[PDB]
Amino acid sequence: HKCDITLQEIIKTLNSLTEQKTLCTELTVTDIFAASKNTTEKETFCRAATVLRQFYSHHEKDTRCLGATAQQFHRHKQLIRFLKRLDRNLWGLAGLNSCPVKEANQSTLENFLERLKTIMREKYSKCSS
Repeated sequence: HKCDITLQEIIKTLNSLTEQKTLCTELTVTDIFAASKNTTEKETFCRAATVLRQFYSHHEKDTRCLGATAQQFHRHKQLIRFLKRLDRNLWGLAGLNSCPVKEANQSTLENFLERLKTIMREKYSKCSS
């Protein structure tokens, strides 16, 4: 289970996510990576999933994010769809919902997604030859 292709699903989705920016992607999320890091792999996944669920829940219909143009609206819908897809995969990996996140620091969603991508690529690297 630890080295399941779900890791590839998460990475591919993070790649799609980090290739769009926006007013939306500068809005913030609680920075689970600001911890001094006393945390199981499963607890990290639950944490990341929780904050991302907070984000897409809060901003799916946010007027700052919805967009004026057809293109901006499309990219918003794509962001929300990909955040849900990423979240679905993260919860599947976590096998958990009870993971309080206590961090004060907020980071932009963009910065949080890049950090998560780094962590996930490292996991992938640690799984393969």
